[PDB]
Amino acid sequence: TPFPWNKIRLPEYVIPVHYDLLIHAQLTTLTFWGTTKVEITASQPTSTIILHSHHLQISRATLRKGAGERLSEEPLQVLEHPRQEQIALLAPEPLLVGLPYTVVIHYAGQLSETFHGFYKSTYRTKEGELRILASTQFEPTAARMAFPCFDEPAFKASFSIKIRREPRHLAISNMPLVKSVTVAEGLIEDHFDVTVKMSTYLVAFIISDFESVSKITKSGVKVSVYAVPDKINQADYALDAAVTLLEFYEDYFSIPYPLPKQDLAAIPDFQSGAMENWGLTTYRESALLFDAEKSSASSKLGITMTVAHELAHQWFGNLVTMEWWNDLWLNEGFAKFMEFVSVSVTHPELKVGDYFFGKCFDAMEVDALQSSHPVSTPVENPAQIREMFDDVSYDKGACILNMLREYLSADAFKSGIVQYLQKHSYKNTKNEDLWDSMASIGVDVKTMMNTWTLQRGFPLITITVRGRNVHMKQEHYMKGGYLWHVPLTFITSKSDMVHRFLLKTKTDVLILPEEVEWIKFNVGMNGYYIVHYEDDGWDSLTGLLKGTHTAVSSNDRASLINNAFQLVSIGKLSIEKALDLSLYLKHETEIMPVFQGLNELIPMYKLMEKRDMNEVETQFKAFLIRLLRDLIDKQTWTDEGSVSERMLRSQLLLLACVHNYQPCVQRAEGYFRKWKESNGQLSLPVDVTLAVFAVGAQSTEGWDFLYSKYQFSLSSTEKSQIEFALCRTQNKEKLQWLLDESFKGDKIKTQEFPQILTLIGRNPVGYPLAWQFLRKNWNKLVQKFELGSSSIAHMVMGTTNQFSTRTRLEEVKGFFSSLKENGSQLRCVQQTIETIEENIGWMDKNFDKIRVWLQSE
Ligand SMILES: O=C(Cn1c(=O)sc2ccc(-c3ccccc3)cc21)NC1(C(=O)O)CCCCC1
Ligand SMILES: [Zn+2]
Repeated sequence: TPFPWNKIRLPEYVIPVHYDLLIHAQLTTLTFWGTTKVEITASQPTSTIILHSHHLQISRATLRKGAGERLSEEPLQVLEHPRQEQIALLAPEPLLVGLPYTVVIHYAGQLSETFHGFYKSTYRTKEGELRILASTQFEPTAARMAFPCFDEPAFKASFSIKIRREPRHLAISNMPLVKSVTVAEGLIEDHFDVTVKMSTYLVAFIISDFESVSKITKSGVKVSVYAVPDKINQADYALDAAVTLLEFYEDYFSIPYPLPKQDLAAIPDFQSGAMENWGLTTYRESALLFDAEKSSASSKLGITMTVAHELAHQWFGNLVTMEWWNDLWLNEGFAKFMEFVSVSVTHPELKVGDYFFGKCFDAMEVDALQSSHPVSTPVENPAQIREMFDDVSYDKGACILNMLREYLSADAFKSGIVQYLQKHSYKNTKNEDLWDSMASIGVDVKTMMNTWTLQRGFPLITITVRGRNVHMKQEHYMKGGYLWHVPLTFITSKSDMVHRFLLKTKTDVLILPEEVEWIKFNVGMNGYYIVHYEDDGWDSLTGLLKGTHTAVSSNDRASLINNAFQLVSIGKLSIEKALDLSLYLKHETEIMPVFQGLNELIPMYKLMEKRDMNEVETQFKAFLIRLLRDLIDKQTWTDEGSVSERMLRSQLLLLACVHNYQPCVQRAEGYFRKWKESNGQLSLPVDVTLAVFAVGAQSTEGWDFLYSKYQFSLSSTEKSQIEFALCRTQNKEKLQWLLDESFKGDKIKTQEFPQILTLIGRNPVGYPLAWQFLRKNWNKLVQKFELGSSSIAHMVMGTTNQFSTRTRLEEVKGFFSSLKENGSQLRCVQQTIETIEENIGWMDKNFDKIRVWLQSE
């Protein structure tokens, strides 16, 4: 019998209203069984129900109608279409239109050995015992691997979840536990309250031995953090941050959080950073747990931002959800942007607003290529949907919202998002709904925002000044006809007020009130565009940075560094003039422009490390250390100062040590020796630990000692610092061991494999091993992480995007083309191919220019 449905999307005429999910997981055999009951109505007569199911063995399906004495069951025949991830349920007679029915399905499955679906997670107690837990990760399309369902985000429904478990385990889910009942064969059945109407991807449940801590918000919501017993003492920071951030969002959106509780659970094995399941947010342990003695300043910032992101989704994603994955940015761009809006208020000590523009420069790297996609773009299959969780949806999405908020004003933007969330509560939206809500305040936003969401890329704005006359032009910036409504901003030598000008056309002109010495567009880098200055413009701005760099803000200095190097790539500014501009950094003190200088200069030597360019590579590295020497020498070997001062210290000391700057190497060697001689008991300053460990791991004894401490560590920061240091070894047997062991997952968890593979891909001697490992183990890596996942994208780019020869380019094209349906069409593959093509052209054009410039410098 042929399958009676030939589309990837489900039929629109059978709608669920409520699910009752009964799940029994047997953690000793890894088998699980379920009974799903789904209440549906049909709007057109049909005897066939199509729904999603993947890797579930269906034992029986029945169709119920009526209740009590009028209950009429009818058996259903089951057909499956595994490629479409669907099942078809066939009734002996047609369903009556508009009447309620309940589909009852009994099935079994095996706990996934991946990081998605209903999957197995493990950890070892400090006492040595292996413990097994079971957790969920469904977004985007994995709910169908745990229970059969209408697994598309616009088929919202309420869910009543029941879990049968052993008495030794605890179960938690989206809603509060309302009753626990003893059932047959020594099991306990937990009943959770019914959820509000929501998408299937937000269902969650965890069977574990977790401990918890709790705190109640001003609104009466019970917030808890869950973690393994050995790590619950690390939960207080995230618990306090979650309460503050949930209270912030309730007041900000004027819409209370609707559930009685909110849980934040640290899972021992987790693929992404975190997930926003309504009432049960989940995290990597490194994204939630803070050790006041060993955690880094960057990890404190990261936990705060991750918690802010997941809590923003309770409104942007959960309460209001995109209608389909083509508009995933409505969830992700908003949640990413709301991290900065909220944390700027709740944790002013972190000064997170200063870092926001960095996300925009990240998006511009990918968005300058032809392989970029518009923010809103069509997707159909699960691999294509997973590809939407990328820097375009998250970072470009947040950046265009920041640009829109600055254009409309914060208050008008806030009014628009409140109307949007209120109007579409418990429903789904598309792009046009957001523009309609923003326009309902009091400005047409649709034409402008369609230019930023329906076209890939961004514009280059060119400025030409002749006395008081300021000529403006826009063109698509591309490496290798578009038109936007660009909300320009500028300051000048005579006015530090932020001036605004909306450029809606190819060119325009404005007349300054009086002549100026300089003009600087894109103030604070709040706009998603880059700027070129004709004539003496770049000389004026170079002179400004060299003589009075505090004339513009730290973020404005970072924007000039980024844009100067971006203009070299398209032939608008020579590499010599951009390097001449970078010389001002000898007097720079602030983290954002120093880090932006590193973001532009470091990749140049990473390309050289993989070429026969030893002499120029050494000279370029010596130039970089000489450039930042005074700032490096000023660093104290302590944990003193602001979060920015701590992050700047850590990276400068690590950079100096990696490049053999003897004063820093000698000090790191001394700390490592005393730390090792004290059997690793001694508390080192966290901010110098990366440099200390990276130096210490350069000997066989130091590498072995560092690895010996890894198994006992309960600190996510310390484990990450050890992994980084071990990956800097130049012993290829140890590099291959790190790849083999993290791939296996026993001594180093597989959740660390993508980072370890990229770090070894960036090791000056070990980089060929990482690309070789990815090719050899491709099938197993795809099975573990999934085609289209951000993890696979990061592995592809991490192992190949610093190649710069035609031979390496053909290796990449030839390998990925050979995969056919198992990877040849990945967007990350086209992105890395275009990046290598740019690297080839850039090195061919600029290598000798840099060699000559270094000799003159
Ligand atoms: O090069 C890299 C990694 N990396 C790339 O591969 S491309 C890239 C662009 C920017 C940065 C970066 C921005 C800010 C602060 C600090 C770094 C880093 C980076 N790491 C080191 C190295 O392998 O030589 C080793 C550690 C110290 C830094 C240098
Ligand atoms: Zn998100």
